[PDB]
Amino acid sequence: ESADLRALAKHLYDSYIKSFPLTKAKARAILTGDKSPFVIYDMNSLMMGEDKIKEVAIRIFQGCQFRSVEAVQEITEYAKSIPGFVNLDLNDQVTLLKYGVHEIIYTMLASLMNKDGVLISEGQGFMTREFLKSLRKPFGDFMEPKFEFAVKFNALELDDSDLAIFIAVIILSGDRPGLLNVKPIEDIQDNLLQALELQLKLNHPESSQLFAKLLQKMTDLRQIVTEHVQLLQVIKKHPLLQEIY
Amino acid sequence: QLNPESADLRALAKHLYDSYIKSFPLTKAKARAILTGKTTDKSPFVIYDMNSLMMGEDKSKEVAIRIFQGCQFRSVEAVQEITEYAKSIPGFVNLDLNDQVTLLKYGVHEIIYTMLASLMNKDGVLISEGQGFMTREFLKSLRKPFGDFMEPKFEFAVKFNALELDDSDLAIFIAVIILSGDRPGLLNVKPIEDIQDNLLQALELQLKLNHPESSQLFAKLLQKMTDLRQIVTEHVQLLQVIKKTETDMSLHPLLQEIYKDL
Ligand SMILES: O=C1NC(=O)[C@H](Cc2ccc3cc(OCc4ccccc4F)ccc3c2)S1
Repeated sequence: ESADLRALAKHLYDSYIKSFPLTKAKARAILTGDKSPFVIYDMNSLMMGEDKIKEVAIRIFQGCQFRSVEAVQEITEYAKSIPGFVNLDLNDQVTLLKYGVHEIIYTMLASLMNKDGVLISEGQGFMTREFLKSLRKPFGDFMEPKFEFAVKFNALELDDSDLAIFIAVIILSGDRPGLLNVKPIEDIQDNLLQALELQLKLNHPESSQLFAKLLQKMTDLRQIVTEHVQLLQVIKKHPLLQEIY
Repeated sequence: QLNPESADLRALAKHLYDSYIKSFPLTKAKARAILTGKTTDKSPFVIYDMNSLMMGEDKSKEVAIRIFQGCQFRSVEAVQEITEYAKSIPGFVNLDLNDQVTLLKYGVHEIIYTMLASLMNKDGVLISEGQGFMTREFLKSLRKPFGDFMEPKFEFAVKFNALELDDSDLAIFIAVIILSGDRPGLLNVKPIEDIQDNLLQALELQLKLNHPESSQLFAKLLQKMTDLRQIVTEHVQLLQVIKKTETDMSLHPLLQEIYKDL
């Protein structure tokens, strides 16, 4: 049984590294300790950051949207490496990605976060939590919930090898609305779940029930996504540019 | 065979099942016996329309409000039963009293909807200790803003019920729900996490022993916690609406305190 499961873990890790330029390993090393990021903590510091790397709040949001569009393509490439995924119904592949990317983006953003701020543009920059919190409403409440989640998620001390499998688990979620053929999606998720469980037992033998703790984080994660979507609708209150986004 | 660690986990499972049976008068076992017709003596009266609802009160508001307040009062009762169960969970009553309150505050509705699934099939739900069965379509026919409030619970139940869990499983799962270290405003997280660790280990073993052919049932069960949270959040949203449109509908203060700043 375990031959396939070790193959799956390694394959997903290799694909994860190929698809995502800034890994957690590289992010934690930047956030702790040889070249340091430019820190954006202030309106004046943001201004210099742009010369180095409408109004301030809007342009940060637009910056976030640009990155998110990039991440959607990274995630999609990654998904296509997950054994079985490309053999699913094409509408189902689109549905899984459509409803999965937000969950994945905030999961992976935790890798770039500590309790005080978030790495930006390939780790070249670091924007503080308090500066993001200071932005005028409704932009000030945009990132805070993601920081609160990240603190709780990061306490699990997952590495890139664990996260590669967890992200795959998220993508293969059989409860997405409008799926045509749930069976093979659940069947693949079952195999990914088995692989994640073994990976956490081998990689973190002294962390009791880490597998269970990790799956429980989906509860807060989906809640975060639902609140975020609602805030995106509130924010909706060059034509080609709006099309891209 | 077994070892001392898994032996302790078995005793914990047995203790929790025992307390569950003592705390909850209507078990899944009894609910399924009523629903599936293991019955000449246990058959429910079925409410599927106004007249059958009238006739059923032989075995003082308008109908939608009366039904909605029925759910409220039943919820109030459930909170009592769940609080009694919680006290049996080893370590729970030794926690900081404020954390006891917080865990119940955030846990009780998730437990209520979990256990409500036991009383449900795709066509309706048992009421009045199993003596009645109200149809899903009758519930969906109630006037705005009440016609939609049970649908999310039925959709969840049908998916939840496909896991085919029994009371012995549920007993440990609901303990896991209560002992969550990620509830907002908890003072001392570590003691709570340590208890949950133990409960998770016990649930995992229980599911392995009770459902040996059911692959990754533990994981799939844990994944359903996200569904529960979504039911709670959506219901709160619906209550806000109901309250504004029906300025004459009351909300029991126990429930109102549970929902306050949730
Ligand atoms: O605003 C609220 N806050 C809460 O805590 C409550 C949550 C809630 C909702 C529905 C329920 C249905 C139940 O059985 C079925 C049932 C019972 C009587 C009448 C009709 C029924 F269909 C049992 C408990 C229930 C609890 S209502």
